[PDB]
Amino acid sequence: NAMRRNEDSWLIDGATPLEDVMRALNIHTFPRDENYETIGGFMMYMLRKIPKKTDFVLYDKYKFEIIDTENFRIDQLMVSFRKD
Amino acid sequence: DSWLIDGATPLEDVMRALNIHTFPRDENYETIGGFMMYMLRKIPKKTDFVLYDKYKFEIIDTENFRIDQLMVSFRKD
Ligand SMILES: [Ca+2]
Ligand SMILES: [Mg+2]
Repeated sequence: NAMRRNEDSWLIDGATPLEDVMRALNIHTFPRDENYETIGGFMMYMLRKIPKKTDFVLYDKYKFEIIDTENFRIDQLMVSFRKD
Repeated sequence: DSWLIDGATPLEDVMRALNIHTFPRDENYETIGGFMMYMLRKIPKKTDFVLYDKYKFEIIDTENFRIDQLMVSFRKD
């Protein structure tokens, strides 16, 4: 991708519990089945395809972007407000 | 506050975006990742950082022997 506009964002560990992230972002509508315990797990589901850096999921008010993968998981992601 | 940038971003582009008018160069094409590796001297590891002008440049990821992602923030020293 080209250099991104600097807007408010958070850098988050892919292993952060899903519920913890939803709570902190004030998301009240999300999967409650617990099949994907972590934020990166849920992102991988939503992507369907094999994850790679720069891939992103639009969910609620937000864009969740993979910063890096390691050990076949989303290691770090960035969250910002979505712009669509 | 803090800005996430790709290590492969041309050096001159990042410098100008940050309003840094005085910066190190040689005769080779340079990237922000490249400049940081020059300033670090040591082999790059996540969390390693470079202080230059008003800013801290922190390694967020290394991938393929280069600094892949970095975070820019204001320095505090
Ligand atoms: Ca969080
Ligand atoms: Mg890496």
